Amino acid sequence: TTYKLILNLKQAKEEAIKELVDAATAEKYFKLYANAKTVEGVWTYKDETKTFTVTE
Repeated sequence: TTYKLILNLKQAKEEAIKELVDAATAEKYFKLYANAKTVEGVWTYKDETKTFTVTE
């Protein structure tokens, strides 16, 4: 399923979309992205269509 992730920094809005199979793996990829691309703060997941929200 298509996984969506959006990061909201203090001065850098970054958002993208990545397809995966499950959330466990998504969390692996999605988290690795938010942790590498930007910072990893709060984590709000959406059960509407596999969406990940993290800001710091």
